[PDB]
Amino acid sequence: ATLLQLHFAFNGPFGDAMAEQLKPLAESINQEPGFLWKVWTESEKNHEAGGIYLFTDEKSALAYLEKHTARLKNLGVEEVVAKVFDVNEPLSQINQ
Amino acid sequence: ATLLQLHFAFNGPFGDAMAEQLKPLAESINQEPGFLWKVWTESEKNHEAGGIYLFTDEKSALAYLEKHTARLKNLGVEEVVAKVFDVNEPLSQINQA
Repeated sequence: ATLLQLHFAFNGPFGDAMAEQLKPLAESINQEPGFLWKVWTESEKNHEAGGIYLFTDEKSALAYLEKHTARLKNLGVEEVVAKVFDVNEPLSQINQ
Repeated sequence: ATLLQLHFAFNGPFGDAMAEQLKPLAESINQEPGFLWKVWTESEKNHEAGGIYLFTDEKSALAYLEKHTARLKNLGVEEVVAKVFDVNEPLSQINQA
């Protein structure tokens, strides 16, 4: 299983205002191939936002990453800091 | 809830070898204050490793981050790339399913 972790500068709405504006966005992710779960990341004080995605395979993740970067440009996000890793299942199992 | 997102350079064991080797370390983490869960991340190809932790709050997260960054020096991890974020609970649930 691959874990996609990315964040970017963001001035946009935070907290509940963000949950409202980006609700359609969130729902569209559940329709992405190989998508397992995402934890939405945000930081008002540092003007950043992002997310931790978990895909079944690296190919599903890279595909999403490429697409979502293009998409993020419409929110005016010019640079996307991302990292794609493999998940060590045995250890992750121990930690919940 | 706070989310600690971190990773660093790494040559150490990977795959099952890492699972075997670091197993002690994993269960000692379930004992950390404010700790909820962790996803161990690794990339042998790029020689990197790290983890995604979810604590009950900033204080818990930062205290662990200070503790961990120090002991990581023993495995020869000079510097660590970290980020502390707040989680948007509503949206996360739409995608936690």
